[PDB]
Amino acid sequence: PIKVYGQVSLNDSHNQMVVHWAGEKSNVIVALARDSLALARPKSSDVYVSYDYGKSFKKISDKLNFGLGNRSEAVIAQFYHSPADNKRYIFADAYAQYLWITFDFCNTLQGFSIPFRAADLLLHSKASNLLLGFDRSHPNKQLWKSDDFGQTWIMIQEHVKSFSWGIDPYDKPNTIYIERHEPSGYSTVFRSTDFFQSRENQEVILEEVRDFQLRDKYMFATKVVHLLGSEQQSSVQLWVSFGRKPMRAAQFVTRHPINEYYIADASEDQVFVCVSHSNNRTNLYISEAEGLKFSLSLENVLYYSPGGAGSDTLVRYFANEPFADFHRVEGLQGVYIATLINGSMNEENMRSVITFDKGGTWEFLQAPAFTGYGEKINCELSQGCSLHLAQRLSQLLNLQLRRMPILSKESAPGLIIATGSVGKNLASKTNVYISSSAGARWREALPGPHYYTWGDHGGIITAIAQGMETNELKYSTNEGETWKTFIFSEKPVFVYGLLTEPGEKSTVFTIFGSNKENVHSWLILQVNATDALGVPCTENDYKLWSPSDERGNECLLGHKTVFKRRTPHATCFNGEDFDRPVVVSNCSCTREDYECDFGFKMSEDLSLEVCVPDPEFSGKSYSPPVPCPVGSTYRRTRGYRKISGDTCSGGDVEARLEGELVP
Amino acid sequence: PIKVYGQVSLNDSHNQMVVHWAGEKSNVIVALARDSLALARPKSSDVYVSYDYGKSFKKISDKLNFGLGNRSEAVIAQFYHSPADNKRYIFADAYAQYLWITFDFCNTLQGFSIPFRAADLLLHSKASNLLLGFDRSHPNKQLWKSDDFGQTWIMIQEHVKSFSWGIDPYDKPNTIYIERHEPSGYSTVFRSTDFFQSRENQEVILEEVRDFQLRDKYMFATKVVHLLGSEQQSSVQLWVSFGRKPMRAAQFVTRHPINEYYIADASEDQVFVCVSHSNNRTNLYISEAEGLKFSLSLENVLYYSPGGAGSDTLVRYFANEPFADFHRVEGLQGVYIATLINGSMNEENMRSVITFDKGGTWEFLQAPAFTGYGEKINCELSQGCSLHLAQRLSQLLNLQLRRMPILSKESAPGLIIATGSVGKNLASKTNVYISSSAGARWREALPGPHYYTWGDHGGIITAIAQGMETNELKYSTNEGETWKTFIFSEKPVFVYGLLTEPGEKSTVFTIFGSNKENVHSWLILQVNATDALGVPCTENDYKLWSPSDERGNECLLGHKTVFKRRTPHATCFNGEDFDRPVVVSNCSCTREDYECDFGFKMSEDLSLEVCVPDPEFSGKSYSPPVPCPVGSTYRRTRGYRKISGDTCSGGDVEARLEGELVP
Repeated sequence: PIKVYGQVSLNDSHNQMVVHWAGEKSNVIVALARDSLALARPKSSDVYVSYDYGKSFKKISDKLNFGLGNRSEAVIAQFYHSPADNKRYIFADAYAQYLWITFDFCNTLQGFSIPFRAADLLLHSKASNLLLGFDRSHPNKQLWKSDDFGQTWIMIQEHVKSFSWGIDPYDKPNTIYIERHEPSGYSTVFRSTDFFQSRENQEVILEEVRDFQLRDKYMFATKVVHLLGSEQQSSVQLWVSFGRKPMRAAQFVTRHPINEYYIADASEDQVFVCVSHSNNRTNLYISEAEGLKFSLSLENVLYYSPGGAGSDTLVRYFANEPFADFHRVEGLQGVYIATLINGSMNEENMRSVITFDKGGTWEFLQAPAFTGYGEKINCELSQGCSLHLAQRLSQLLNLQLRRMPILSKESAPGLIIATGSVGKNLASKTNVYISSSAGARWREALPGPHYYTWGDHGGIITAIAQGMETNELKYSTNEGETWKTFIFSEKPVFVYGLLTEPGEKSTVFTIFGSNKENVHSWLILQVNATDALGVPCTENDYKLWSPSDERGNECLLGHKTVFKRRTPHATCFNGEDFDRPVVVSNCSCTREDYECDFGFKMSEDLSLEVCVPDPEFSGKSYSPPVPCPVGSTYRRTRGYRKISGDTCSGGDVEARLEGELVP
Repeated sequence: PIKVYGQVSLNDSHNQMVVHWAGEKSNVIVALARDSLALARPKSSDVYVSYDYGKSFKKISDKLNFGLGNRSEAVIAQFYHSPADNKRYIFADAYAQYLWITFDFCNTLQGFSIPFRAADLLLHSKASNLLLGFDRSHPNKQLWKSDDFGQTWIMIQEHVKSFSWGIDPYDKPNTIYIERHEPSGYSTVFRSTDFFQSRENQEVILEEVRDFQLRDKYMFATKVVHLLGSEQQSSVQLWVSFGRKPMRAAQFVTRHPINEYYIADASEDQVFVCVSHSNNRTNLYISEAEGLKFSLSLENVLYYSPGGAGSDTLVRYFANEPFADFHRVEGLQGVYIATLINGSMNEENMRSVITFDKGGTWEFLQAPAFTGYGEKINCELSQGCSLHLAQRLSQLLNLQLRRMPILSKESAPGLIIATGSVGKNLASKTNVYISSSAGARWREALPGPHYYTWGDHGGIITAIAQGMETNELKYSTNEGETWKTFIFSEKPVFVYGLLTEPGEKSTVFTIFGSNKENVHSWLILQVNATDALGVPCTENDYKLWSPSDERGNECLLGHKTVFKRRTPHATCFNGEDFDRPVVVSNCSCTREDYECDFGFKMSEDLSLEVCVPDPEFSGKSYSPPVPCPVGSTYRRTRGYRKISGDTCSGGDVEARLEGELVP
């Protein structure tokens, strides 16, 4: 049912491999087995390329030469891939000021040379020609702007600590935000659309900022205040804006002065800020579309903050290690898996929680109320053993490739393959707890830590056991109900990662493992699994889901959504191409069905959706409780009225917002 | 996957085995491997039994002995199983007057002795005790009745040509019919509710009669009219009854005189005679629920008449070889697969046809189009295509090429597995053509003649290959779209039959092999296939299916029926209990059903299309020459009435427009 069609052997001994899958309709894989980690300067590096979907790999490091007159063998630190063009690549060097380059899938490499050392290059996301370049090691920090993709570099600014491009909608192209060093260690943010050449096309946003950040629609800055300016207590303030309007302030009224701010997730026209290090009590805070109406949402939360350069408050994080255990279920608006804490730096207490409506009600994770292979183990005690999922912090112990994180992708909605344990904490002796209903109902798929992933839009899950030599591939199509097994080799071989092409559609799985001998000998196996799914799907294999709730019904938030997802047991190719919420369900008895009360005029602005009486009434519509609409403990709205036949039930929008009983 | 859990070896050499599967919750199987058949002189016989569904078989012929003082070895010709108690069995002997009985799954066998030779027995169907007997070899044609299940026999009648019991309704219990002999060869018929003991409880149904037959509600008799009574050739006439009313006549008025009549189906208050055999033809004829308005429905059907005793017209036949090629799709009311022929014999003209409404239309069977045996795109025949199916002729027996009949069962409706393709003249030479839509849409599942069957309500099909020795089990779950393969042995073995428990719900399959072809060495395998279906099914995996005709306007016959059956691609246990069409939808007795009758016509304004009486009749429509006298509860109509043989139960338009029994 499952066949292997590629077994490559690489005679290298490097301890790290970065793999890039090039394009959609092209079959090109570029691997770079570099050395050590992001700790010191490498000693060797190799580059392999494949033009038939990883079937065979050919070393291509021989082309990367310093040209005639130099026999030195170069070492490549990183390679960059142009977002707006999959045919263009860039290879840097970690010892000499020199950049390689190609224009057609790494087939032909040129030998261009550059000023400065290639540390960070921010390739433009819509124009392949335009690049930036930075050199952090320089004592006089500089910034360079290339337009020929590597030939000319030019100087555009000096003494720069951070920089970023501009996201398409709310600013003009060629816009570059920049931060600037100051004598007293501070900063200042500048915006321009002409590459810093004229003062007529340069604007200043905010000064003396301690840390700056740009995320889609929002704009965040943190700055120090009095006891540095006038008196009292230095309590860092967070200034947020929206639509690239001038930077307003934010009110966080609490007894304990704040000293830290961490943006967790801030693009739903919403935001979840982990705001504290005050007396070691980090409380999650949510606001709404205004931008500054921040209110408490969850006491504690395990927040990790070593600090910065001695005064840095707001923290920027890469993909290697997060500073906060907080996971948004990707592809869905509202589900969020936090983890509470009561210790200081320990690891045992990891009580997890979950919501389903934008962090309004923080529940506890459910349990399977069953067990694989057939059992009846469980518990509840309303305090006893709720599922406790494994986030990414504390590294557990110095183990090898362990603690796979909560897996969730936009391609297959409502499917969450996590690793956890049932009890009062996380401990050890973990398990894999698949869920196919956006985390509302769990399962007990596989006993023991595994290497899980999925292909074909979550159509076929797969998993390999970690810890010991193994050759068993446990592929499934039931979404964890029944697991088959396939043998991909003849002799057991350590596996250091099960990977597939980013995104989906790709049934072909890739295994990175080192056969039995001096590590390593990076092997690469390509396990096709197309034949295990059967045949084209058909209109009665699909159906319609809509985020299924915990408390109960998928009923809430303001509108609704409805995806077409294949039915659990079916066994048919979801296709390799498609999907959609063809309707957004503009409302089910809600925002977009509401009104006022007739005669009462509506507002001119289209973003309000609110109803007014009429200024021509000279304010005579405010009367004592003589008439019907007011009197005693009367019920208050904003003009809204529920039209007959609108039988809805449950939802954060209607709750705590409409029809308040006030005397 | 699959699991074999039985490899029983039987050290016999007999050439036939008649297996009986006992009970529902009992795991008893009783084999009677016997010799020859169609020889009337058995030489040896053996018996077997298995109380563990077939794990092992214990020979039990040693307990069948003639008692002490007799060393003669008994040979068993047949065994009978009472259809009102699965614990009671009867054996018999073909050389000596002797019977063997039991009362608990063949565990304890008695040795009761009887008069006469146990040729034929007719065990009752609602009372285990009461039982009949017969001995055709006896010159006097003598008849015996037992009411102790083997002990007492007494005398009820003599000179008995044929006999039959009475079906549960339309006549009282123990209401035996009888068809005796005459000095001048005719039969007559007598009905008795008191076992031929008193002349006051004996009734004469009809005199003379060349042949008599009883089928549920109907009752057919073929009478030769006067030998030399009037100056014309004597023509055989058919007399039909209904509700056991006195025998009326029937008119098949045609130019050509008839000479025989063969009932083909009469179990759906309709009859498909196969008459004429009118000197050179056959011509299925159809009638209504009344039974005296027979009308031509298809011509030259293929009907085989080997003859009888020299003057007999109707001969009762066993399941070995039937008289006509005509197959009702079991479980569905309306679908019938005939087979027409132009002139002699021998697969030269075998154009199959099909009907979807009680012998109303006759199509030619649609070809698969995508001839997917080589996974090709070969678009079969054009300008009028035809798929030809095997039938009950199959060039006699003992030949291997079409030695499998059209398979349809009541358990899984709309699933047909037939064998054919070569048909008329064009060479395709046998295949397997599965259909899952009541024969409207065909498929081309497997290439080459096979040994097909299904289990779990049609959930899992399976097939062995006939011909050379093989050990490949090609099971399937998506109704023949994709076939797997399992190996049930280590060396190829010749298989003579792939069998399963009569009915369905049994995933366990049985194979009857004989290892090496050195005489017979009967082998019995037991291939459990429960694990190939995965897990319990669920409400998502069903639908509502109704018989889909070729044109697609599936609303026929004035009423509907919907079955809740699993979807093709789904892979889950189809359950084991309760498939049922809970609703017989009458739709809404519409306008297609109705129409103007004789003497009725359109009104001045079409509009409602009311059937107004024709004024041209001059007011003679109220004449006493009508079959409906006035008085009592009279039939009142406004111009519409329901056509006989149709039953509309549902619809507001139907009410108060058709004939009503007004008191």
